[PDB]
Amino acid sequence: PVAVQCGRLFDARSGQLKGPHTLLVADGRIRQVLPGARVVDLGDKVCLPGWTDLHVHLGSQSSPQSYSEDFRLDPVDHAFRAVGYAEKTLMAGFTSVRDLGGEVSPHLRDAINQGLVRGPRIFAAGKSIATTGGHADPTNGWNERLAHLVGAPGPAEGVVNSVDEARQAVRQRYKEGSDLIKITATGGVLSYARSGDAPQFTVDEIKAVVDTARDYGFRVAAHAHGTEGMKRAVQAGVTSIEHGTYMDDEVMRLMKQHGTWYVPTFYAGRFVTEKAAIDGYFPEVVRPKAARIGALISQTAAKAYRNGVRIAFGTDQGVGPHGDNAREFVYMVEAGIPAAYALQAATVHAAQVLGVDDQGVLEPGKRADVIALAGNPLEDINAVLDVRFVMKDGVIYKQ
Amino acid sequence: LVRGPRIFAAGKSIATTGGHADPTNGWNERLAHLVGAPGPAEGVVNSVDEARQAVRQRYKEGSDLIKITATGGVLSYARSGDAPQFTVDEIKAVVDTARDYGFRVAAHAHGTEGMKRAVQAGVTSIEHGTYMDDEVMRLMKQ
Amino acid sequence: PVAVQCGRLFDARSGQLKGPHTLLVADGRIRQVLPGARVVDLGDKVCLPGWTDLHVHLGSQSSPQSYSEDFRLDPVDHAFRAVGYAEKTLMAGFTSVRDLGGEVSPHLRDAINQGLVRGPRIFAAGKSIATTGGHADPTNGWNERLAHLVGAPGPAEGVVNSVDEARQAVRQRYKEGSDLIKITATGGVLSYARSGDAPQFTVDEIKAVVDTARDYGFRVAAHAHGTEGMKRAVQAGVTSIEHGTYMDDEVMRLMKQHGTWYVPTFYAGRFVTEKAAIDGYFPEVVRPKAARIGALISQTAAKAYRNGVRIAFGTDQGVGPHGDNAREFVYMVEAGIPAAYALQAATVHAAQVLGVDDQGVLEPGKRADVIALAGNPLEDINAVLDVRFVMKDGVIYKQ
Amino acid sequence: PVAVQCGRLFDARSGQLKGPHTLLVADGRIRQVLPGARVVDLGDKVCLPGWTDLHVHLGSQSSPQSYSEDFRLDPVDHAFRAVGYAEKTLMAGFTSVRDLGGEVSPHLRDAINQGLVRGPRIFAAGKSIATTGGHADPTNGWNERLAHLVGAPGPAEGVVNSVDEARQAVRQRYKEGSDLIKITATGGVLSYARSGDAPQFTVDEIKAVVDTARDYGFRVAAHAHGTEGMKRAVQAGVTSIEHGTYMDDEVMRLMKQHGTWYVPTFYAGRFVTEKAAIDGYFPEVVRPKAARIGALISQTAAKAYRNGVRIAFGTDQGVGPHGDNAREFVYMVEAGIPAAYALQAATVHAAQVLGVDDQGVLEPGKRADVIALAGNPLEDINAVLDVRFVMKDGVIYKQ
Ligand SMILES: N[C@@H](Cc1ccccc1)C(=O)O
Ligand SMILES: N[C@@H](Cc1ccccc1)C(=O)O
Ligand SMILES: N[C@@H](Cc1ccccc1)C(=O)O
Ligand SMILES: N[C@@H](Cc1ccccc1)C(=O)O
Ligand SMILES: [Zn+2]
Ligand SMILES: [Zn+2]
Ligand SMILES: [Zn+2]
Ligand SMILES: [Zn+2]
Ligand SMILES: [Zn+2]
Ligand SMILES: [Zn+2]
Ligand SMILES: [Zn+2]
Repeated sequence: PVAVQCGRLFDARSGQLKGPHTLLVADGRIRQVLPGARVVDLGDKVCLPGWTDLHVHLGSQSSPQSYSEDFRLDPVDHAFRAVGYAEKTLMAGFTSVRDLGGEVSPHLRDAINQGLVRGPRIFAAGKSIATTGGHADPTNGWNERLAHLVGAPGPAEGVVNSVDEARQAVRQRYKEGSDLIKITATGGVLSYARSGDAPQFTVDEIKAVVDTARDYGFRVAAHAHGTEGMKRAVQAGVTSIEHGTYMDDEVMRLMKQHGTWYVPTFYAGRFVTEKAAIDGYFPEVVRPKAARIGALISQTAAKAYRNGVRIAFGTDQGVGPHGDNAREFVYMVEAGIPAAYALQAATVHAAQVLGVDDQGVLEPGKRADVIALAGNPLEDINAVLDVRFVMKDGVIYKQ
Repeated sequence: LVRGPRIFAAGKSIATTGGHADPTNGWNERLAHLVGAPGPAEGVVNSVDEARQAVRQRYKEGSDLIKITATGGVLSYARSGDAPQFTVDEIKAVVDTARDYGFRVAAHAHGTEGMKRAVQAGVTSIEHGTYMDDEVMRLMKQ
Repeated sequence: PVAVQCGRLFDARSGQLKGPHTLLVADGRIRQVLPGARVVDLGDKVCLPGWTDLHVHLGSQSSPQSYSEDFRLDPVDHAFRAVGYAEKTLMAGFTSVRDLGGEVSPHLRDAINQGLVRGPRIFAAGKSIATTGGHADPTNGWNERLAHLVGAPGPAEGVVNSVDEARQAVRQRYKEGSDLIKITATGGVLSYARSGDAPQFTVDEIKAVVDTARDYGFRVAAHAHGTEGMKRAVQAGVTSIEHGTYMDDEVMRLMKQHGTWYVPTFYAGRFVTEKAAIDGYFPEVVRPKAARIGALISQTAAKAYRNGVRIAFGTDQGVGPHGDNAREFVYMVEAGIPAAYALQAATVHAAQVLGVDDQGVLEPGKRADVIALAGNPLEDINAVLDVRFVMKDGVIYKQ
Repeated sequence: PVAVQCGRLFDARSGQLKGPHTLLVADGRIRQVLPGARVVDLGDKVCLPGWTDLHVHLGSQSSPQSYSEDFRLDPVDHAFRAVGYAEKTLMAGFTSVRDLGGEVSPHLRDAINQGLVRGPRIFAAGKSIATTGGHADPTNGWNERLAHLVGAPGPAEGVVNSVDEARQAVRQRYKEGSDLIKITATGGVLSYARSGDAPQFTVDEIKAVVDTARDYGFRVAAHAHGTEGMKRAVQAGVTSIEHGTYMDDEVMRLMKQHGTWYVPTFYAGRFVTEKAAIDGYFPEVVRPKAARIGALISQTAAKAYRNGVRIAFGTDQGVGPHGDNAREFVYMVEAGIPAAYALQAATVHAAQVLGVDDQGVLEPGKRADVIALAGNPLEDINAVLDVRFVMKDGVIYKQ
C-alpha cells in the first residue's frame, strides 16, 4: 500500500495530459486515483502507464556473427543473454511485451513470473508457423547433409502444407504453453531464402489456422510484405499485420472494414537499411532484400495512418538492440503521427491488440504499471529517452 | 487365472494433440524428441482419416468399445480444463467408423461446446457433464 | 587503481592475523602491500582473501520435487535458477568454485567470463564419468520403455566399461570444454540405485582415466564412500577424494604417502541426515542409504585430521542451499579443527588443490579477490556468516 | 506371538527326527524352542523347516504352444500366469525359491515383498548371460527379417563375446535389480540351436564374469551339459553347476577340491524324456537333443553322489508343472540318496548355496518358515506329497 504523488498525469483513454494527481496502490492494483502508506514523490515528473511493445524477440539480437549461431550456440547461452535483454527492456519503461517467435521466451516468462529474474510481462507466441521454404522455416540454407540428418520439418517443427497439418501445428503450439499464434504469410528479409514478398500461404491454410486458434482462445499475428499474402491474411481473419510493406488501397479498405491492427516497426526497417551498406554484415542473399525492403516502411505507415488504418506500437527488437525501443516513438512523430496518438498506441491500443482489459490506463481496478519521465513528451518527443521511475505490479524497479 | 468382474474394455483413449488423453503432455523436449509425435497408432488424431485409422487400430488390439476425450480434463498435465478439442467432422468420423465394427462411443466432456459437438455427432454416453446447460440437455433428451 | 585500507589483515601463508594494512589494486591484480587514487576504508573490519569452495553443483538444488525434474524440466529452466544460485554464492564471500558435475556449469562459466551475469570464477568438470549402473549413470531408475528409447549410455554420455572407453570419455570431456575430470569410484546416497558404497571401478579403468587426463593437463577428483573403491582411486593416482566416508588406517597411510587431498563435505552429510527423517522427501530406495551414511562424515573427517591427512574446503552445495557454504566452517571448528586451519584450507590449500598459483594469498602479482568480515573469525567462527565487503578481480561487488 | 506344538520335529543340522517340541514365533523369527499366546496344534504331524527350490522359472511353464509365445504374448500375460504359479509353489511347501532366468521374476519378487500377491521368497537372477548363438540367446531361431529388425544382441540384452562385454553385462544385471548371476556355459536341450553340449564360453570370459560379480556381491550359477564347458566353469570359480550331464572323474575331482555345489534336476530330465516320445510336442531341432540328453541325469547324479560331490535340491520347474516340485524328492530317494540327505539338501544345504544364514534350521533368531507333513518322510518318502501346514515369516498360509 503506497501513495504516488505525480506532478502531471497522462490520460491514455482521452489522450490528454492532466495536472497533479495521487495514486493509491494496494495488492498490485491501482486502488484509487485522487485529483490534486509510503509516499513516492514524483511531483516534478510526468507520469504515464507502462508501455507495451507488441513485437520483440527476446531470445536473440542481431550481430555480425548471427548467421552461424544456429550451428555453434546452445539454448542455454541464449537464455543467459536473454536475462540481460529482459532487464534492459524493463528498465527502458516497457512493463509488457509480446514475443513473436523463439522457443526460449516461454521459459523466460515462467522464470520472470516465479521471481527468479527481472523483466517485463511476456505474452509469448513460441515457434512461428510457416510452410516449406518459408520465412520461418528452420532449415533454410542448410546443405544436403545437415538437412538429411534433420529430415523434412513437419507440424511438430512448425512447418505445414495442408489444413490438417495447420490444425496439428496450432494444437502443438498450445501443447507447449504458447499464449498466441504467429504465422509468416509471405517471404522475409532476414531469412536464407530467395524471395522476400511472395505469397507462401493459401487462404484455406490460413482459415484453418484461425479457426483452430479460435477454439483455444488464441489470437493470430501475421508477417506479410507482399500484397497478395497480406490480402489473404486479412481476409482470413488475423488480428494484426506485421510490417505491411507493400500495402495498397484495396488492402487498406479491407483492413478498415475488418478491424485488423497494423504494426509498422519503423526501427527494424531503418536498422536493416543501415546495416546493408556495411560489406559482409549480411549474407549475399539477404543484402539485396534488405536494401530494397527496408526503405519503404515509413512511407507505407504514413500513408496508412492518413487513410484511417488502426496502428499499434511495435518495434521488432531482436533486429535492433534491446533497450532502445523508445526511439520508435521519435520515428513515429517524424513520420507525421501526433505524439499523443503515439503514446496511445503503446498504452491503450496495445491492450486492445493483446485482448486484455487489466492494463493500459491508470484507472482503479487495473494493474499498477507506472512510469515517469523528466520532461513532457507532448512538446519534445525525445523526453521518452529519459525514463526516471519504473514500477510494475506495484513493485518499484527504478526510482 | 484370476478372480474379478466381467470387463468391457475400451483400450487406449482417442485424443488430439495436447488433449486430455495425450500420453506425452508435460514431457520435456528431450523425452518428447526420443518419443516422437504420437500418431493414430498411439491414439492421437488430427483429421478424419487419422480418426478412422485410430478406431481400426483399437479394433486390432481387441477393444470392446471406443473412448474419446472431447474436451480438456482435470488430471491431465495441460493448461486447459474444458476447452473444445475435437471438431464435429472428427467426432463424426469416429462414430461412423465405430458403427462399422459394432462399437459404442463414450465421450469425456467438461465444457459446453465440446459436449454439444459430441452429442450432435452421435456418441452413446457423456462423461462428467460438468458445464451442461439447457440447450445441451434438450439435445441429449431428443 | 584503488587502495583498500584494512584495520586487520589475515595472512593465509602463515595463518596469523596481522595489523593495519593498505593494498594497492591495479589492473585486476594485487600490486603492493603497505604495513600500517580512490580509497576504500574497512578500518573496523577484518580483511581476508576470497574463499574457494571445491565442491559445488551450481546447476541444481535439492528439493522435494528433485526426483522428477529429469522428466519435466529443460536445461534453460536450470540456467535461469543457476543465475540466482551463482549470484548468492558470490555474494556469500566465495569468489571461486569447483563445479563437480553438470552440463550447464561450463556455459555459466563462459557467461560469467563474458560479463553477462555475476558469479564466482568457475572451474567446471562437465559430465561425471561412471560405469554401467554407477552412481553418476544418467539412466538409473528409468523403466524399460524410456531406457530402450534412449539406449544404453556409452563413453559420449560418460559411461565406461573398459580402458579404451575411459580414454574416449576423457577425450570427450576435453572436447566439451572441461577444466578437470570427475569419477564416481563407488556407489552413492542420492542415486536411484541399490548400493551405497560398493566398488564400481577397476584399477585398470581408473589408471587409464588418470593417464589420459594427465596428457590433457587435467586433475581427477573421485567421489568415494566404500573402502575398496577409495583405496583403488588413491592407488591409481587421483588428486582428491570426496566424502571419505569409510576411510581406515590403511587408506590413511596410502593418502599420506601419495599426497592425496581429502574433502569431507560436512554440510552434505548433515543435510541428508536431517532430510532422511522426513517422510516422503527422498524415494524409498534412497532413504535408508542417506540415514546410514550421513551420520559418519564428521567422525571420519576428525579422525582423518588427527592422523595428518591433508584436508581442503568443500561443501557439496546443490545438496544443501546455495549461499550457505560458510556454515561448513562452523562444522569444521566444532569437530576439532582450528579456525586458522579451516580458513587456510579454503584459501591457500584450495589453490594447491586447483593447481593454480595466481590466487589464495594477498600478495603482489596475484588476483585481487578480497573479502571482509565484521568480526574476528579466530575468536568466534560465526563471524564468517556476515560478509560485508566482496571484491573479485579488482571489481567491487559488495561494500 | 504364537506357539506351535509339533508332535515330532526334524533337525536339519543333524538329520535326525526328534520328539515333541514347542516353537515360540514372534516378530517373524523363531524365538525359543521347548523340548516336549495363541496355540497351533500339530501333535499328529511332523514339523520341518520350509523347503527351498534352487532352480525354478516362475515366468514360464512348458506346453505344446510354448515355442510361439515369444511372438504372440506380452509380459503382462506371463505375470498373470506367474501369480498362480507362485501361489501353487508356496502352497506345495516351498517358502523360498531361486529363479534362474526371466525378466518378470524380479517384479514378482517385489510384488510379493510388498504383499500384493502370495508366494515364496524369491532370489532372482534376471536375464541369463550367454554368447552369440548360445543356449540363452533370445534371438536363436528367428528369420532374417525379424533378426534384422531387432539387431544383434549385445551386453544389455545379455549376449557377450569378450571380457569387457562380460563386465558390462554383469553391471547391467546389477542395474536391473538382480540378486545373482546366471550363465550358460554350454548348449542346451530346449533352445532353438543345433548343439546341446558344445563349449560356448572361454576361460577368460567366465573369469571376467566371476570377478565382476564378486565386486557386487553376487554368486554365479552355470548351466552345463558338456564336460569341456563344465570344466571351464568349475575352474573359473562358479558357485554351482546345473544338470551336470556329462560329468566325469576329472570334473568330479575339480568340484570336490573347489567346493562347488551340484544341482542335478531329476524332474527336468524325466519330463523332457517323457515329452520327447510325443509327436509334434517339441520342434524337430529340439526332439533328438531331448531324447539323447534327458535319460542320463539320474545315473550321473547317483554316481556323483557316490564320489562325495556336494548335492543341493533343484528341479527346473518351468519345464515341469509348478507345484509338483516335491516329487523330485522321490526321484532322489530311488536313485540311492537317503531321505535324510534329500531333506537336508533342501533345507540346510540350500541356505549354504544361497549364501544366507537366516533360514534353513528351526533355531532361535532365524526366520519362521515352518511346514508340516501328515506322515513320516524318513520311512516313506511319498509323505512329502501331502503338506498340511505352511507358515512363512510368522504368517500362516495353510493350516
Ligand atoms: N523481421 C523482418 C525485418 C524487417 C522488418 C521491416 C522491414 C524490413 C525488414 C524480416 O526479416 O523480414
Ligand atoms: N477423470 C476426470 C476426473 C474428474 C471427474 C469429475 C469431476 C472432476 C474431475 C478428469 O481428470 O477430468
Ligand atoms: N553426493 C553424495 C552426498 C553425500 C555426501 C556426504 C555424505 C552423504 C551424502 C551422495 O549422494 O552420495
Ligand atoms: N534347461 C535344460 C532342461 C534339461 C535339464 C536336465 C536335463 C535335460 C534337459 C535345457 O534345456 O537344456
Ligand atoms: Zn516479421
Ligand atoms: Zn519479427
Ligand atoms: Zn473423464
Ligand atoms: Zn559425491
Ligand atoms: Zn557431488
Ligand atoms: Zn539349464
Ligand atoms: Zn533352467
